Amino acid sequence: EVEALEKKVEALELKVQKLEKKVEALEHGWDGR
Amino acid sequence: EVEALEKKVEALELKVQKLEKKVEALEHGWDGR
Amino acid sequence: EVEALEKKVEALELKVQKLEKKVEALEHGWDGR
Repeated sequence: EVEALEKKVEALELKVQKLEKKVEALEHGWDGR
Repeated sequence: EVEALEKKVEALELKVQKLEKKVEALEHGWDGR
Repeated sequence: EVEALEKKVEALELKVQKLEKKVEALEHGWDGR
């Protein structure tokens, strides 16, 4: 279970960091977005 | 603790998937967004 | 490991809640966004 949680948490961390980047681009109008 | 973590992780997974959908719609201008 | 997971999960929860707020603002055009 723990090793399974660890793997899912790290997938979520990647996903969330990609979302933060995309959301900041939308919020700031980076590159016409 | 582990069962508690498992439950919170799965809530985060739902949330993140809904955020990805919304962000992709904003990024692609789906349906006028 | 468990205490480590707990800490990362709670960071993700903060992050996701901030993302939901920002995304809702973009989706609703709150405050010109």
